[PDB]
Amino acid sequence: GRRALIVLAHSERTSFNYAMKEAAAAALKKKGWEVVESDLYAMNFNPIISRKDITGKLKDPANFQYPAESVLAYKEGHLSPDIVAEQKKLEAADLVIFQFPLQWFGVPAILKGWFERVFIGEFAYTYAAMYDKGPFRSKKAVLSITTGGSGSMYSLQGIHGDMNVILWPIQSGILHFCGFQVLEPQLTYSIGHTPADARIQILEGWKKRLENIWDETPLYFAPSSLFDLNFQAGFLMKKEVQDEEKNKKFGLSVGHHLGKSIPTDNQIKARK
Amino acid sequence: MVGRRALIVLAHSERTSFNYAMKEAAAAALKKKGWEVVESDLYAMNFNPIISRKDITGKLKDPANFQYPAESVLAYKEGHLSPDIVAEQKKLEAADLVIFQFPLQWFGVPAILKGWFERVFIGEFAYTYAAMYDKGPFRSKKAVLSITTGGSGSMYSLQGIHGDMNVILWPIQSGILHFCGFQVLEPQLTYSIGHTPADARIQILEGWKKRLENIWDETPLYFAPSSLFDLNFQAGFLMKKEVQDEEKNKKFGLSVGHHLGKSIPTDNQIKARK
Ligand SMILES: Cc1cc2nc3c(=O)[nH]c(=O)nc-3n(C[C@H](O)[C@H](O)[C@H](O)COP(=O)(O)OP(=O)(O)OC[C@H]3O[C@@H](n4cnc5c(N)ncnc54)[C@H](O)[C@@H]3O)c2cc1C
Ligand SMILES: Cc1cc2nc3c(=O)[nH]c(=O)nc-3n(C[C@H](O)[C@H](O)[C@H](O)COP(=O)(O)OP(=O)(O)OC[C@H]3O[C@@H](n4cnc5c(N)ncnc54)[C@H](O)[C@@H]3O)c2cc1C
Repeated sequence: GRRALIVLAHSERTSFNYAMKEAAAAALKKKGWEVVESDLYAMNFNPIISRKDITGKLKDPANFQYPAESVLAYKEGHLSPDIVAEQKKLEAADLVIFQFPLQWFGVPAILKGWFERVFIGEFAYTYAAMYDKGPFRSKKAVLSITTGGSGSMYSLQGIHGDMNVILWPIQSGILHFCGFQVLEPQLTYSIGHTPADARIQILEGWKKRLENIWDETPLYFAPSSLFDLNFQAGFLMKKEVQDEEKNKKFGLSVGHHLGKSIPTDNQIKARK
Repeated sequence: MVGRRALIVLAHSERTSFNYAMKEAAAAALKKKGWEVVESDLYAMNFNPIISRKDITGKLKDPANFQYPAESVLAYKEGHLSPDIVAEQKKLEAADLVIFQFPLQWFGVPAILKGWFERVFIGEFAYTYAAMYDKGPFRSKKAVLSITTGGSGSMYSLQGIHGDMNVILWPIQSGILHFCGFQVLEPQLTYSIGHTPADARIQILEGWKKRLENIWDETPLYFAPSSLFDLNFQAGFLMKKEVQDEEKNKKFGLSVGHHLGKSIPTDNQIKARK
């Protein structure tokens, strides 16, 4: 009796992105999951943060500050109802799947805005509850991404550079920041040169994976306990941990590379 | 630098914001040195950040299987792009220097600016598969990010909780700007602006204005040149074997994205080297 939310960011029902979403819904239902959807284009979701996101009375309409105002509105219950409806789907969900095409080395604008409007302070993060101590630490998230370019272009030696660096801002900075356990991304390269028969196998592989998704070991991020979590220490790594890491050849993660070598496929493969 | 044109793109809804103050400072300083300055204030324009069919005003090649990249390109060549897009494209064509002023939001650009990239940077106009990176169409132009953050600089140091800022900037500076040919200059990073006392804020504006007086003479950031790579589908756009052999013995990689499994050159995306 577990709940999945699927967030889709593609305008076209004829797209492979849409096929992947449908495959995911079908596979999860068959294993007895409840499945909810946020198909952002079909919903005409508004991706722009603004004053209109607060329906009540602004604390300071002369010097409007979205982070402070949005948080008050969350606590006092005057957030725009489109936001609240999305927040409730998240609260209920155990597993969150994000299905989208890579666009300009990141998430589509409409999905970026969903994060901006929905992941409000106090709901999705606090100063005290970041990263592995975040509110969504009981939940799991996975990115399912399609690219036009081939895998070689995003290898260590490819023209675009390491895919692991491209995913880091999203998987660390958005998902893990709010507490999500992040699973290995589903990467579908060069979808535009892939014939129908192959596409069907890929969907079959996706469906097969989703049968056991909940058992998978997540990606590694540096635990928050390695850091001094307060304003005076500057949220720096503890001195003792610095001393223990001095002599190692590899860094901890893509973002915590510490000037050394980045552990291989830190953002693509779990250590297991 | 007289005779030269700057475009300033702003992504902030509030005229009372420090972001807006930074834009105004930039406009003032550039005009005083005789630049022509054009603005795209995306919130003031109510810019539509969502790609759709309505971006093509003519006839779709294939309405049954709609694919934005193919359709947008045809529309660019045949001249039936939505005119809001074209007006932005014309500002870009004319501009020598592009400044992007925005607050960091979820470790990147605001959605409204992300959409501007998606709607404006159309194939053939801003990139081709033959003209990528340093061979791209905008290779005569310079771009600079000016970013404000809520969190402090320590949080984005090598040992900070959020991790190296260099990694955060890479997808934007390499993947969007340099991909289209821009020479990318050192970013202007303004940390913890909300907890900065007034007198410091004033110095920051003054420093920004002083920098802009000689911005055109600055050395750009280092990205691996395209000439290190076999640019064709059979080679897989991999680095040439000979270049791999020359790099085998070095301790540092080439860039954040081209770290090659080794150490990342210090402040690759924050500081230029000469
Ligand atoms: C603004 C923008 C920026 C971009 N930036 C990048 C970038 O930075 N990097 C990059 O690599 N790419 C980039 N791209 C390319 C983009 O990532 C691809 O267009 C995307 O991955 C394509 O997937 P799709 O779902 O749109 O498939 P489509 O091309 O829309 O569909 C593929 C085919 O699969 C078929 N299909 C659908 N369902 C099934 C099924 N069940 N069985 C069999 N066949 C089926 C469809 O009918 C169609 O023929 C960008 C594109 C845009 C528009
Ligand atoms: C959705 C969202 C996501 C975010 N994600 C992140 C994140 O990932 N990382 C992060 O670090 N931060 C993040 N933030 C915080 C964000 O980066 C800051 O709120 C923003 O950078 C502050 O800039 P501002 O221009 O809005 O500040 P404001 O609060 O508008 O301005 C700061 C101060 O400058 C004063 N000021 C205005 N004009 C002048 C002037 N002319 N001279 C002097 N002082 C002046 C203002 O009155 C105020 O005191 C996020 C915020 C949002 C809304």
